[PDB]
Parts: sequence; C-alpha cells; structure tokens
Amino acid sequence: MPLIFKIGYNVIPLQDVILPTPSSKVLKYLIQSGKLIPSLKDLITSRDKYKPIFISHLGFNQRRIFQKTITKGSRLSSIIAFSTQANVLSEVADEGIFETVYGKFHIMIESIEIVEVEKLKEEVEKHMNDNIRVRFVSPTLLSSKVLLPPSLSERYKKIHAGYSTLPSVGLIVAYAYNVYCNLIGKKEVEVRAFKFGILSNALSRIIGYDLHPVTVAIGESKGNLRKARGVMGWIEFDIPDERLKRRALNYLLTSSYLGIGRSRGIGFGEIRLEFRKI
Amino acid sequence: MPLIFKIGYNVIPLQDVILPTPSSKVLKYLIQSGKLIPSLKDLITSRDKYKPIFISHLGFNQRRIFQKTITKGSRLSSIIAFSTQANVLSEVADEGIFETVYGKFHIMIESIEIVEVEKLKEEVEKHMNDNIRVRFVSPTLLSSKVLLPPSLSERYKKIHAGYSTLPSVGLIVAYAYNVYCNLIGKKEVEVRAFKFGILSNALSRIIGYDLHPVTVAIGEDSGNLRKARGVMGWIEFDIPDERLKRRALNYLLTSSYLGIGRSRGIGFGEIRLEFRKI
RNA sequence: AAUCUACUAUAGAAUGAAG
RNA sequence: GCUAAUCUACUAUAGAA
Repeated sequence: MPLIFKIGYNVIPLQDVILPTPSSKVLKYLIQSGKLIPSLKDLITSRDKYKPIFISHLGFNQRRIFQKTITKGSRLSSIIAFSTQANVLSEVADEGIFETVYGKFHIMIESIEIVEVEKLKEEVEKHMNDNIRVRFVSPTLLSSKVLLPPSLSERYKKIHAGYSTLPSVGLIVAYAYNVYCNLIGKKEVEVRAFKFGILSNALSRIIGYDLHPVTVAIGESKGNLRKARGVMGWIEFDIPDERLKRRALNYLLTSSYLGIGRSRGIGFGEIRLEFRKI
Repeated sequence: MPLIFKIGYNVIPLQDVILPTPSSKVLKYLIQSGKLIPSLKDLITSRDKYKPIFISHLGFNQRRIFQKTITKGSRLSSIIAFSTQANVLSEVADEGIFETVYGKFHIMIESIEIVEVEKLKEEVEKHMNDNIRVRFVSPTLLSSKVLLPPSLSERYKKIHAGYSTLPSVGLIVAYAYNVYCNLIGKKEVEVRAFKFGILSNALSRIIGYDLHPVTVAIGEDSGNLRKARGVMGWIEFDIPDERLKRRALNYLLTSSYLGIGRSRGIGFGEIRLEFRKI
C-alpha cells in the first residue's frame, strides 16, 4: 500500500524577483538544499524513468506562469506531489522563511493531502459512466515513441520524433500507465504499455477538444539554453470498453496528482482531470 | 497500368432548386441514369472496401456546401475522381442539360486530368524534403479501428469506436495505404497497413494543426435520417524516416485524387495536399 | 519547428559527498 | 464563442435509395 502526498504551498518573494527557468527550480532548490522535506533528496536527484515526483511551476492567480520580474508583494502558488517509501511524515509540514540563490522567499503551506492508491480504485467506479476530460494546465511533453513497437527500439534510437503537439488518447493513457507502474514497483511493462495505448486509441472515441501547440522554455549547462514544443488545452473522450476504461481511469486518477508525460519532475504535464455525466 | 480520371465540372441549375442530402447525389444520379459516363455504374454500385471512386459535394466558391435553397443563377462546382480498367475515355467528356428529380441542370466541364499512377512516384522525390500539409476540405470520416490490431477484429466487433475527430498521422497514411493497395490490386494487407500506421504516428513529427470536429448530415432512407461526426481543418507534419516518408508521399498523392477515410463515394474525405520548404 | 546530458534517452534535467 | 453520432443485404476497419 503506497501513498501519494500532495502539498499546496503559498510562495511569497520577500523582494522584487525575476523567476528562474523553469519556476519549479526555486522550490526544487529548497528540497535539494534539504531546507524543506530533505528526505526527498533522492527522489529529486533520481534519473529513473517515470519517477513519481512532480514539482509545479509557480502559479499566479489561477494559471501557471507561462514562460518579467515579480513584485515583492506577489502571492505565488505551488504544488508538489510525490510517492516515496521513505518516512517523510514528520517533514511534510516544513515551512518558513528561506534564502535561495534567486532571492528570499516566504513559504507557507496552504494544503496537505495524503492519498492511498488502493483507495483511488474506489473512486474509479463512480466515473465509469462519465466522459473523461484531460486538461493540460502546464505545457505537456508527450514523446510519440512511447507507442513505438518495443522490438523496434534499437532500430530507431537515433530518430528524434520529438513531442506530439497533438496527443492521442492512447499516448495519454500509456504515459499514465508507465508512471502508475513505476509507482507501485511493477517492472518491465514496455509491451503492456504499448498494447494498452494502441488498443486505447483504436477503441476510444474523442468527443471534443481545444488543443494548441506551445513553445516552452527550459534552463541554460555551459550556456546552452533549452526550448521545446508541447501542447496545452484540453481533450474530452470516452472508452466504450469497460475493462479499458476502468484501467485508464485508474492511471489517470494517479496522473491527476503526479502529472503526465515527460519531465514532470520540473513541472511539465500538470493536468486537471474532469468528468461529465452522459 | 491503372489510371485516375479527375473531371472538374461546372453545374448550373436551370431553376431555383433545393439540394438533396448529400449534394453529391445529384451528380451521382446522372451516372446511375447513364446520362453521363454510364460505364461507371458498376463502380458506383460497388460495395467493395476502399473502392477508387470519389464524387464531391457541390460546390460553390472554393468551399463545399456544408449540409436552405439555392438560386437558379448560381454557378456550382463539382469534382469526380475514379479508377477503372474499363475503357471510359470516350465517355468522360459528357455534358449538357439534364433532368433530375432534384431539378433541371446544366453540366459543363471545366477540367479533365488523367494520371498514370506509376508516374506519381516521380512527384514523390520532388517532395522528400518538404513538410506535408493535409487539408480536409470536406468532412472526413476516419474510423479509429483502421489501427486496431487485425487479430482483435472479431473480439471487439460489437464496439463502435466511430470516427477520430482528432486524426493521427498514422491513421491518415494507413487509410491512404488501404485505398492505394485496393487501387493496384494488392489484396489483404491489414497487418502491413496496421504496422505502417502504428510506426508512422510513432515516428512522425506534427508541426502544426487547426482541426475541428464537425457534425455532418447524410441522406434519408425508406424515413431514417443519417448523421455522423468527422473532422475538418488541416494538419502539417514531417516524417524523419526516408522510406516511410516515400511510401506515405505515394499513398497521399493517390488520396489527393481519390479522397481519404470512409464514404469517399458520396463526397467525404476530400483533401488537398500542400507542401512547404524545410 | 524543437534542447542540453554521464544513454535509464519511449528518460532525466543546475549537486551541498561544500574536506 | 462552441464540442456525442446513422440507416442498410455484413466486404461493417465497409457502403450509403
């Protein structure tokens, strides 16, 4: 029985500040420097695929700051979600005034939520008759080769397809499946994820969408800046196969906390999951 | 050996008229009534999957009529594309005044193009370094199950996934591949088509798009109306694998004449293929 | 039209192991 | 601004009085 922690933070700059690229770095720094929740150091540092940690970009108002100095007064928001076997329980309430390279900040907890993944299955059943709407509230980076036939992996290693700015259902649920599997210690699921995604976009029906490509910024190292293309907007679909829908709902429910796609550890692929009765 | 005939028509109704759903029916009637190009009756009557015949909707200013009366003076447009081994060369220039249930009409040819399909490869090489834009100028009906694993057809037969309102590249080029294979008499290619599409949307890069779902009307019968959901708009993509790009360019070249997706025989899936320097 | 890395790359994403 | 879809003699991943 593994758990997911979701902490909402208020982040206030104690001076006029210009935010780093990407914004998540600030809070990341605090965890890295062991200033808050030091027992996530490993998880922040891990280079492991689909690792269950998401640290968001800072949000202003109710929208993530899309990447410009920020005033001393401003009230920024952050969200961190993660799962670890480590005992982190005493540390999660960590807050206070902190000094970072980017400047001084007042970090105040707004919320703490603890989720048992087994209990998330209970939520699935109440949604088995709703349309599923996935909304990308931070730029989402979905690699197309996630639905490459795994036998062809060596063959097309040097091919850079990049990120689908036009996500299929199968790609979304295959990604969620990968993160979910890594979450519960299930290993070697390449084939299963592939078949799951292929069957999903063969059987799912897309009800509606409002999708647009987005150009996203990432840091600078030795001078080399980073940029990419991803997608934002939302998509609404249904799956007319029960088993497939139950699984997809499971993985997406986990994704509502941990994010979706590539580089969730620095704030990409933040989604909101919505449902609508028939 | 096989050829594609593409005839552009100017259609003027010799009275105030109200159009049938779908509009293609008008011109369709004429071919059935043998009043123009009678030796396509078979092809019109044919129930064969992916048969190489497209008769467009009318037909106004460089945009198809989205299906309420139209005036006697109006100059409507229509386009017909087809492939048959029969000799129809003498028949293609047929035109004049005709009597239909829908009214009196003046059909006058504006254009005729004859394409040897073997020669289309010649165009392929000219575009192997361009980005590809597929534009759906009539509502396009692409069944998602075209990328179902063929072994699973039986199992999920009673599942109606319907039409992808958010088409993947793989689905488009797989459809083009099916129509193309039926065109040159290469038969039973379900597995190769499936693999081709899967690999294609696993490897292709989507540059841009402006896609919207559209609700489309089709005729009545004995009555019971017909309706569906499809997609219109455009999509621009590239394929970073040379072989795959070559094949895709061939099949799409054929589809620019014969259309793409389901029900091309009544005017759906009309596309324009455009290109852009890298 | 879109990028760096010690190749986990279908990934991760500034190092305080501050001597 | 917006966002669920159909009849038929099964080639139905089709055709379309």
